[PDB]
Amino acid sequence: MENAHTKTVEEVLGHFGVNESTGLSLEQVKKLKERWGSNELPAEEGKTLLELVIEQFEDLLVRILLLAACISFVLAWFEETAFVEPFVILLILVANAIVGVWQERNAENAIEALKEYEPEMGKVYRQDRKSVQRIKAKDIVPGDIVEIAVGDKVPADIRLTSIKSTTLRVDQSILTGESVSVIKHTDPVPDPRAVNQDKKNMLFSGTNIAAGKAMGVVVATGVNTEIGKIRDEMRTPLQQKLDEFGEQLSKVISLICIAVWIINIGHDPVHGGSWIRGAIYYFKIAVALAVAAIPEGLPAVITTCLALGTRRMAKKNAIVRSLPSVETLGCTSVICSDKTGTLTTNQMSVCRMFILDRVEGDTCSLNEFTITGSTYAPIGEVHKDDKPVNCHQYDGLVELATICALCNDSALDYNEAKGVYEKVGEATETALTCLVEKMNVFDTELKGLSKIERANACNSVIKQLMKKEFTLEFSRDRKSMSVYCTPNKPSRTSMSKMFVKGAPEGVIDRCTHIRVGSTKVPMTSGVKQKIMSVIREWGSGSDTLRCLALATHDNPLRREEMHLEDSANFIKYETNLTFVGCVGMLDPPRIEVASSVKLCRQAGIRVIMITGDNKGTAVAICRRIGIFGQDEDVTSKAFTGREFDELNPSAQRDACLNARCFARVEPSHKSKIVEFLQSFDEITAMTGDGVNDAPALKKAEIGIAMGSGTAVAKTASEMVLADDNFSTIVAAVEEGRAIYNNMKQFIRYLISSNVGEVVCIFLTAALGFPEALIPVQLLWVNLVTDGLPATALGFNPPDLDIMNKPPRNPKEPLISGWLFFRYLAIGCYVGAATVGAAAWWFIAADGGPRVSFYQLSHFLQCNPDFEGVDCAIFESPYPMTMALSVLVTIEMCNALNSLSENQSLLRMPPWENIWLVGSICLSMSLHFLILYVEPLPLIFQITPLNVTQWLMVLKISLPVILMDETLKFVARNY
Ligand SMILES: Nc1ncnc2c1ncn2[C@@H]1O[C@H](COP(=O)(O)OP(=O)(O)CP(=O)(O)O)[C@@H](O)[C@H]1O
Ligand SMILES: [Ca+2]
Ligand SMILES: [Ca+2]
Ligand SMILES: [Mg+2]
Repeated sequence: MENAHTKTVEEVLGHFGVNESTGLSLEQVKKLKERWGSNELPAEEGKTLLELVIEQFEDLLVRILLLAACISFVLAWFEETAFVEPFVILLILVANAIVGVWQERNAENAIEALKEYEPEMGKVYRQDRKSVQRIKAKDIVPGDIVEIAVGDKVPADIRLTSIKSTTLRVDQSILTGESVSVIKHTDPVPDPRAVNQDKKNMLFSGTNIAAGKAMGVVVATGVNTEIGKIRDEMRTPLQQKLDEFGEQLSKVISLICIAVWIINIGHDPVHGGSWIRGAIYYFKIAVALAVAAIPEGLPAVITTCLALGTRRMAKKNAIVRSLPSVETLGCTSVICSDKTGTLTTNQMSVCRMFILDRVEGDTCSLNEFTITGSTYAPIGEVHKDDKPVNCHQYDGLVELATICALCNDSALDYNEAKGVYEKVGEATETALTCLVEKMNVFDTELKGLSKIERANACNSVIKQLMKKEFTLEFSRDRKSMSVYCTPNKPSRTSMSKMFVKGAPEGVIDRCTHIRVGSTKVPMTSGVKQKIMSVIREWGSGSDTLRCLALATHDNPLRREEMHLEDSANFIKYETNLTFVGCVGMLDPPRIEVASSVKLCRQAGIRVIMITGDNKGTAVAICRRIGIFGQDEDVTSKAFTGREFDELNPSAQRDACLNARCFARVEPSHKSKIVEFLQSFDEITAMTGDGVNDAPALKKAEIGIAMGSGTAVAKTASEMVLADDNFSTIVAAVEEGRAIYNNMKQFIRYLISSNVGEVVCIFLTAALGFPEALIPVQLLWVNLVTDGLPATALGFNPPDLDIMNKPPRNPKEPLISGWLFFRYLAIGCYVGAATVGAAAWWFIAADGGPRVSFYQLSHFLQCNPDFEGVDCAIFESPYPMTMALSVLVTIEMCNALNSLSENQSLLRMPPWENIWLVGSICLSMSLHFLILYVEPLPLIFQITPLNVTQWLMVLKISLPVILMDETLKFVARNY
């Protein structure tokens, strides 16, 4: 069937043979799942193996190294060994690129294993249950009645059949781009070619509900769904700080490497007088040194790390849906957080309640009761004085129960697979449903009721006696909700009424009378305080009760007189109200929450609670959690909304740096509160479960949503805790601080090692020593030192003291002033200590000719004063092996100083990072290989080192870690 939106409601239901009330039969489903199918999309596009490889080679620093292997391939085509130059530049570009793809792949496998763990549900009306029940989204088929309410994600494609709120509002941005939400209706839109945005009696799979509650008929599932047809269609702040460093570093290399080509312009004797052949060889060196000095693996490591971070986060059950959100989480200096569903288990049960007992003047006693039942199950009982009572004996309790049943958008739903009761709709409203089951104010025989019909059994006895004509949906500005009811019994002594529940402070202002069991009397000021005081110690008490009031309108307007189009008129219609009673709820803090406030205070992160609840309740939970001490003075650290607006901006910006608790706060104020916290240069993260945290979740630099929370809240946030495990946030912060720490050690290794590679070329030129390396050797120390050894730094373990330092400010220079000195001082030695390897053979070593120092400086001059020395000895391949080995081993040793920033090699030993070992062995193996295997030393121009040379190679290398160890000591001891 096509063009559902042009046909009327009666037409679309008769097409499937369903009625709106009872829904779809068990036979009807299996037939339609045959003709249509499971309501899902198949497999995924994912990534082909080649796309991952190609985006790796798209990068400035990797292109230039490809060219230097084309140059080295063009020149090697005229050599009449030079063919190894391009092959060995290709080698380091392929090692560093292989690790990046493996991490990307087996992390991609991790996010999809987590996202598709918990099965999406959908509320339907089928004939096996007289009540609403939630099934898997996939077993929904074109035909069955679907119910949706605020925060819900639309599970299929639905023709609206009746809105239960006065208006219904939808966020269709995923499918239409519409940033703002939209309204809907049930009448038919006749334009049959109408685009999706003008299909206004329709919902679409994938979109969310911004406000209201409705139900409709499913018209298309699976791939025939409006969003499923389009299935085939289709820079972090550190990376930008790193790319600025990537270009500006190559600038000084180009200079240093053009310099290295001008200094040796005089040398040409060994080339055959051809300055055309003389200057070709050094363009090969300026390229070889440029290749060697360039951090080729810098790009491949950044994305390897963010890939590894998403892997570790999915293992902790956190869906990361925005790649820069883990890095940003490191610099977080304040963590705003919702209360009810986020800091709190969101598992409610009414456990206290009261109606009025008698009112005489300013005096008044009240009947308090206690209800048992921690969970949502409708099993439990009602005590007065710790003994059970029949609630039908107290008239005011009968009314209290009427208001909870009829002013309720929610119901209980028995999950026969799990054997529990779950909430259809919102927690608060469910706790009232579960309460009218425990009260049973009409003495109705629940003897033989299935566990399914036990959930909403007594709710229906009330609903049978009252036709609910309309309902003035709950709005977070008037903090209440109303319902228009008319008794099914004829009208003579019974009339219509409104039934009101909401925040007690605001409801009781609009209460001008009080119901005393079966009678009504005017509201006095002595009774208002009996109530507000009971509310106070309910919320400051041990269970930190969350509580609301309940009132009845005894003379409401008529259905016609009421103007229901502007929501600002709802509060006007709930005004001459009669107080009935209050209920007190239950809501434990999540178990791991308290220990997280302690770990964040310790890491320099302020946590602030933003909530809409009572201030008493709010502060009382900050005392349980530990935001406040059990005896702290919260007089300037905790404000309601109105108390923060009635403030001078001098002492209102004073509050935004000290206060740790903002209560009675609307979705705008949370957004404004984050705004203030940002204007003080603080990276804020916001944690929310519900529809009122959505404006605040976008505003924060990181928004974190709860897994069991609404879809409208997950849609607004960069990370999702599938767990509900609040400790993951702190772990996510530790991971983000761990990634930034690891870029610096990578920098500290490549910068310190490779300045030495340059310092030693600008040294042998200064002393007129014979040149120390040939292109094919610099391209070997390049491959062997700057490749897998450097990339392995991305797996360093966290600093032993990583979560006790405060957050670092992103408005810094990447590299400190001291750090720059530390790079040079080590690499200054590295260049020096490898030139002395060539000098050691030439003078002090027993195996080399003890040539005079004068003679080595002017070795070109050889022969009156340089007499006694053979001439060809100066180009022996002995000093070139002796330096190239010291380089690779010095660089290997200096690769171990990059395990931690200042933790010495004893507190953090080299076996905490196993992979950095495997690379140093592989490169030392590769070096040992071209140094000892049969035909290889000829290509690289090296002599196999004997046994005692290495004891002088080591004797020169190990001092490079003794140097940095003393640099590390001065770092932490200041
Ligand atoms: N269906 C409902 N009907 C009447 N009142 C409701 C209601 N749901 C919530 N309220 C009341 O409105 C007040 C403010 O609503 P809001 O949702 O913003 O805060 P909250 O405490 O309910 C959740 P949070 O801690 O995430 O802010 C609540 O304190 C509650 O007393
Ligand atoms: Ca390099
Ligand atoms: Ca190097
Ligand atoms: Mg909430």
